[PDB]
Amino acid sequence: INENVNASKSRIKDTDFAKETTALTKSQILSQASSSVLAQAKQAPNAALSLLG
Amino acid sequence: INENVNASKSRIKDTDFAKETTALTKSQILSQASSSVLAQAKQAPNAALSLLG
Repeated sequence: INENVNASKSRIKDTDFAKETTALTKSQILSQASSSVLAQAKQAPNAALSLLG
Repeated sequence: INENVNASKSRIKDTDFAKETTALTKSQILSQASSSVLAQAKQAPNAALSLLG
């Protein structure tokens, strides 16, 4: 019983390193994506300075 | 909500630099035009001095 119960807690609490590592990378990528696009946007207002006489 | 709200406040309170910069130019052009006409007008009465005085 101890074995099957230990097995059960694992299927509920234990982390699937494979799936989690995949997510950790996925998040890091989307983070880099946001960082770059944010920098692209932070420079957008500069456009005014140009059309500004 | 905050975003859409900031977006809305912009569509009403912020300045569309493009349109405004165009307007400032037109205003300046009209001003330089008016000044030119005005100077020609300031000398209009001089015509009398041609007919003696």
